[PDB]
Amino acid sequence: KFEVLLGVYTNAIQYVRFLETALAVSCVNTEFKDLSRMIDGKIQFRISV
Amino acid sequence: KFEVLLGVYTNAIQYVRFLETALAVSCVNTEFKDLSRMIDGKIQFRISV
Repeated sequence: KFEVLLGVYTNAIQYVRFLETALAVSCVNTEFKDLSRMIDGKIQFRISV
Repeated sequence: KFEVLLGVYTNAIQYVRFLETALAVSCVNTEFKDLSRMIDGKIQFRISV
């Protein structure tokens, strides 16, 4: 008996981008090429009550 | 190395007027009234059923 194979198939490793999904409504994005030189990001509010 | 200031924000105070809200439906206003010109003005109502 000759053992005939019928094809070597593979899983399609799909690209999944974070901006591609709709989870990126729950944040806004910003490309930062040197994030690791930041040690401490500080934001500030002022509430005139 | 740096600490980053990611901006700073404040609120805008709502300039609500008594005429801007609908409570002025309940009360008729005046052009003016400079007080202490009357202590008791004694506006008197002469109705007749």
